[PDB]
Amino acid sequence: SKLSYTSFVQMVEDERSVVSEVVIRDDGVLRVYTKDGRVYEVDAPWAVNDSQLIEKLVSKGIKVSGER
Amino acid sequence: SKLSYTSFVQMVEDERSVVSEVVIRDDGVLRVYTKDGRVYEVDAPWAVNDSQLIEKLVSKGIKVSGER
Amino acid sequence: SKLSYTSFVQMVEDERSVVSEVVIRDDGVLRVYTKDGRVYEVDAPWAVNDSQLIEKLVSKGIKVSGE
Amino acid sequence: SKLSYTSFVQMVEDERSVVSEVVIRDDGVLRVYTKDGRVYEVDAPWAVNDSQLIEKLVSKGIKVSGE
Amino acid sequence: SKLSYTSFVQMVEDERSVVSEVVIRDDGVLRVYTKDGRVYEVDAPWAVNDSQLIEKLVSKGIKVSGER
Amino acid sequence: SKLSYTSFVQMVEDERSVVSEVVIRDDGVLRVYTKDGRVYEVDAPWAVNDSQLIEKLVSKGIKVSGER
Repeated sequence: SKLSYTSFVQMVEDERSVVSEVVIRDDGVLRVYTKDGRVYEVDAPWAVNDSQLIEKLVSKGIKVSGER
Repeated sequence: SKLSYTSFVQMVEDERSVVSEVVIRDDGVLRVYTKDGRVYEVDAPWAVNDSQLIEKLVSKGIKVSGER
Repeated sequence: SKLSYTSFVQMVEDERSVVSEVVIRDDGVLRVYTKDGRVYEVDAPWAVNDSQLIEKLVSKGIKVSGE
Repeated sequence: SKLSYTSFVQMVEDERSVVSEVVIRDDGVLRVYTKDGRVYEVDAPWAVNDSQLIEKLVSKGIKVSGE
Repeated sequence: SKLSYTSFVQMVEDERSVVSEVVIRDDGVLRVYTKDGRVYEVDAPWAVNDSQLIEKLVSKGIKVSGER
Repeated sequence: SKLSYTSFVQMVEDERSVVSEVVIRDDGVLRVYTKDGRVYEVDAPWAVNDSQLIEKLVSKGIKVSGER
């Protein structure tokens, strides 16, 4: 399902965050997996080198995986 | 309607911001929507790299998405 | 053989880290050697030229090199 | 046998956690069982009645109980 | 060496933080070890149940150990 | 000099705070020092539990220490 960048950040920040995995594709799309078994596509080429976002995901224990 | 990046940035940082949505297109054009039903086009191929900008948008709850 | 960036960072941070050595390839695939003799590949282009990661590895006693 | 609170939390967070079960004693010593058959004691009185820790353990599939 | 609570927090927050270990004693004293091989005593009974401080130390990779 | 906890709290939260140091004694007395060379005693056995207070002090760079 298409998911906006804002809504993606909203999901990450949720105190009961449902985000299990973020796959950072080399084409600038993030595939975002939830603990309830959904997957979303976020078109966000700016995110792929955003170290602040990445270490935030990691610190939350969200699985971060590159893809090519 | 045409809008300079310079003006866009101030529209964003304005506490009374009229901005409701920003689409960052891969051709370097930003489509900027306002609360009052206007849409603007901003030519700014550098905007994908303006981390301060995009985090700022999301922090204010503005809908940000990428397009291609 | 594939290892997530998250699990990589956890392994680096571990109080008893099993990480021996990391090679940061220009293509953004890290090769990660562990003390148990295993080797992993971490797809993480954001890690290339990440000074903070490099300093972290060095500070943990992990051997780090590039190409 | 002694395990730091930091290493305990790392083990709980690990993408491939080896933690099977935690017993939160009233005296603030946690007993931590790992899948490799080891048992650790974590001196952490702050963990008693820590709802956030309890929810975290449960969410990671780790068995948690008190006395 | 005696170390104030403020100075302790100062050491934790240092971007090149020299703190390696904090032992939280049941008597309300923190023993604080540095990477350069010093040890400090911080009289701070309020710290021992401060979950915000504790998870902050843990998130930094500082070794946190209870003592009795 | 005698000082109520009520007044102490406002002295702390004051943006023009005169407070330079606070000693939290285990007998429940706070010794409060000001920039102009005054010292006050505050009877407040609950102060060791006022997390908002102590973090506030440290965030403003006030020297906080425990005594016994």
